[PDB]
Amino acid sequence: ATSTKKLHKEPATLIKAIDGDTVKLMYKGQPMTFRLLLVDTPETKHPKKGVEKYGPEASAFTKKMVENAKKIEVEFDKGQRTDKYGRWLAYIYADGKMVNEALVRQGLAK
Repeated sequence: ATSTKKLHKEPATLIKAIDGDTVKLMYKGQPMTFRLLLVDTPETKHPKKGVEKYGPEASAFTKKMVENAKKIEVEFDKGQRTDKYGRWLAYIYADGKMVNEALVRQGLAK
């Protein structure tokens, strides 16, 4: 049923986050917005609430780590069913560590 395609690693500099999920990404000189997949909930497992209760981790931290690190690679597939050029899947991370992997590991420092 579910076909697992080979997702390659592509470098893209995230300029700024919008609503935590939909974020802009400078893709090989040509920026594209992206809609992450990791959808979880605050204090619960991973249901519906990609934007956990932290505050900046989304709009303030997302692009922040991208401006602090010179390595922003997105684990996005090269066959993501996008609408136009802004709803691409990905796991933007700076210096190896993903924005979500930043402080969401201990409980997003507020």
